[PDB]
Amino acid sequence: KVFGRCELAAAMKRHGLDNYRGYSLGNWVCAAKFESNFNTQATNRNTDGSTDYGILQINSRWWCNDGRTPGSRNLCNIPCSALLSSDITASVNCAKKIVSDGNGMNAWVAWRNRCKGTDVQAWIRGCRL
Ligand SMILES: [Cl-]
Ligand SMILES: [Cl-]
Ligand SMILES: [Cl-]
Repeated sequence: KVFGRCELAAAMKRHGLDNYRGYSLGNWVCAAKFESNFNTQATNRNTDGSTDYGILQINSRWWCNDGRTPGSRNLCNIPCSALLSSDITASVNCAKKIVSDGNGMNAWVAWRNRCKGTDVQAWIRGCRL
């Protein structure tokens, strides 16, 4: 599913991501924009052989099981395929664990490089929320 911008903002809020660990909704929408362009089915293969999955490009080295990432963990206790669903519940619940891991949203390098320090409120501007 490719979400609309405000549609995704609403879904993220519904699932308790708004201001989670102090990160406003615009931060999460911005991260999703640059990680996946709002496409739940996004996948990308990393140089280390791990893969990133879903709207927030969650990585199989630590967070989910895909059966093809040697030496990896599955800290969210989910198959990576769950992160590709039209229902963002699994991605949100896993993102909550990731952002609580110590480095906040810096875990998403694209958030650090493209969202951090910017006017992230623009991502939810106009949205009925
Ligand atoms: Cl915001
Ligand atoms: Cl594996
Ligand atoms: Cl980047």
